[PDB]
Amino acid sequence: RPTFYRQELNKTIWEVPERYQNLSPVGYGSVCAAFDTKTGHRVAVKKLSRPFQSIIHAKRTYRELRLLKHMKHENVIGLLDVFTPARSLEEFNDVYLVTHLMGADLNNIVCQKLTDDHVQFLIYQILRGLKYIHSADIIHRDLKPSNLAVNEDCELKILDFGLARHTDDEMTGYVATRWYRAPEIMLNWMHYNQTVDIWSVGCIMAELLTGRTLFPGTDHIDQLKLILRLVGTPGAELLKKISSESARNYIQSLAQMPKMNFANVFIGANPLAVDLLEKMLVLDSDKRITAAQALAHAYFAQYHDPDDEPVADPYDQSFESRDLLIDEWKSLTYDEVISFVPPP
Ligand SMILES: N#CCC(=O)N1CCC(Cc2ccccc2)CC1
Ligand SMILES: [Cl-]
Ligand SMILES: [Cl-]
Ligand SMILES: [Cl-]
Ligand SMILES: [Cl-]
Ligand SMILES: [Cl-]
Ligand SMILES: [Mg+2]
Repeated sequence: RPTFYRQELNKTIWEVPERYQNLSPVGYGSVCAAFDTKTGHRVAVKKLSRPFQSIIHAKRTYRELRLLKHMKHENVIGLLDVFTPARSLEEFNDVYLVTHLMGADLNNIVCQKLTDDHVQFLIYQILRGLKYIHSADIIHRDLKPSNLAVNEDCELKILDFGLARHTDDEMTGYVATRWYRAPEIMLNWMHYNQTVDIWSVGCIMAELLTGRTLFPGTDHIDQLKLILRLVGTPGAELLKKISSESARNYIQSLAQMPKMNFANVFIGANPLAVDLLEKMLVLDSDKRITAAQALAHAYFAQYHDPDDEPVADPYDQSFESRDLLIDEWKSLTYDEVISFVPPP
């Protein structure tokens, strides 16, 4: 057990191992930047807020820790350390998580339009991380520019996985929290799968090429109209797959529209980028290109290396179907904290 020291930082008591120095607030939980004397990295340290205050909150704490312990990929957020000052389960109350310090997201780098070579490299890295995530049967569910960390060398990491249901008010109105969401999940058309993340990549790619949000709807229905104007109204094949009869009825109330010509929307763009966008932004989620397929698309010929695009170890999510008490979720979390093995 390392030696811990205490300090108060913006109305919060922090107790951390001596290896972490020069703590400075940067902003669920509270987050500080620090210097890790063991590895030489600048790191981000997150102290969880009220991790075991309800059943829902205890299960969410366990969910996040299981996920972060599993993700080991250059283009995905990973765990450098996890610790608690408690010396036993009976006194266990706080959880701290440590990862690399990531001070900028895709927004801060990019209302701006990038060169085609930058777009190739950034989207390639998102898809390389997604092939890894999807290989473990994980769905991110909330891909958007603010959830993509980028550094000075244009290197990218995916973070802030969907860990809980978003509130109804969070998704209301003219908000970027909804603009990158696949239509089938935005309107609850059907049981969704990993293809929802590819829709989000297409929205992000279009915005990097044009400098403009692709579907900036003022509400759910205005956004659906923007989407159907570009990709066309559904035919009977897709309508049958929409399980809600009321959502089916609404769609059939709309005047039919053909798919638009994407070369006349993304004027001047690389024709290979135009082709890839057509394969991502397909209304029927069964027919969208997968991450593994997209990495082999000719747009990425300068970066694609099939021997350097790894998959993940399998990931057991059976706990999601389990109903447990607060103290049981808390004891599972304690076990995962003390069994952590740091990376090389
Ligand atoms: N500067 C700044 C922000 C920053 O460095 N990033 C965004 C916030 C996350 C928080 C976090 C920490 C540990 C485990 C999971 C999540 C860290 C990376
Ligand atoms: Cl230490
Ligand atoms: Cl990381
Ligand atoms: Cl504690
Ligand atoms: Cl965003
Ligand atoms: Cl597992
Ligand atoms: Mg975020």
